Amino acid sequence: SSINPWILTGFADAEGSFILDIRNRNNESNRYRTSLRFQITLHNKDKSILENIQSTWKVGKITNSSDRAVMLRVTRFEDLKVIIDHFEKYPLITQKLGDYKLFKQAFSVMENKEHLKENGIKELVRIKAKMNWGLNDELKKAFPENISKERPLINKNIPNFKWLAGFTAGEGHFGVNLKKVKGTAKVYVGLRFAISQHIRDKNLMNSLITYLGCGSIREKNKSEFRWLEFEVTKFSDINDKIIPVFQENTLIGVKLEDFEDWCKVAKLIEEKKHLTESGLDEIKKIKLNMNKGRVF
DNA sequence: GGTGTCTGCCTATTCACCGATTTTG
DNA sequence: CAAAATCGGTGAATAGGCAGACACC
Ligand SMILES: [Ca+2]
Ligand SMILES: [Ca+2]
Repeated sequence: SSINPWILTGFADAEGSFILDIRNRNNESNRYRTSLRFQITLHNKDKSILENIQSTWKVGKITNSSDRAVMLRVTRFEDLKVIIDHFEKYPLITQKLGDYKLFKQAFSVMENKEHLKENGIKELVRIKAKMNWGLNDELKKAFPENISKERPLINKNIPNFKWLAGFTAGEGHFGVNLKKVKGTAKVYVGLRFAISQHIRDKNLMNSLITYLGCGSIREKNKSEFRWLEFEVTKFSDINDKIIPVFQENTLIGVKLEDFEDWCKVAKLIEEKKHLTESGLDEIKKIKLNMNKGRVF
């Protein structure tokens, strides 16, 4: 019930969020309410993860995000110390670290209770401007000053495989590809491991090829949006390098079940039963019940 | 009677996921 | 030939967010 600290950090870099909110109290101008919060949104299927986090930090409350999503939110200021203490001993790796540093800075402003002053609000506004989506339209109208939006870029290395397990449990992918040969009935099995991330962490993505000794970064795109995908398709790399890593460092959530099914198919290929008409039908049945196909 | 804490509810997109074709040893 | 590399997607679980009730200093 108490997830490993480095697995938790890796998952946080994938799903976590450090939020600084600045709003008007009772729709009154020149009177701003400021508050900090940490939150992680997951599908209802992985609500157990959020509860495991809730047992590790002993803070936060889980509520419904939507009809298919729950979210763990830490809104108590005193409880935010638990979050800060954690990420000081197990630091973030992605560009979210920059958000955390800005998050901690706002914490100090609020801890000194300077957020109840004019100059304190002006400081938090400048902090929020570099956090996440930055200042909204209404906030930008209230503070038309040329505030710096940019932040110092984060360039860190993977601390350990325990972090990687948490990060992969969040953004990894274990897929089975049935390359159906056209003009025939024969189908070949290819295993597919993937880790997707925005282009803003390109440096960290490229390090995956070295840290795992395999795979290649694929620059993918949708409309005008772009991201990267670390992909391993060679069975030797998957069976000898990829799989043993996540056998050592266990995954969390429903994706663990996909990995277990993923290894079950790997064993069949390892025994060359994937070429068997019987073994392929078995693979076809396993594939149908993993990932998006999994309904139970 | 102000501020902090909590929750219902929302939107844009960064993901996870997908089948298939072409290249290579 | 079978595997590996490569292509070309896209629905949605995300990653942040908006607004206000209200317990409490
Ligand atoms: Ca992410
Ligand atoms: Ca995820």
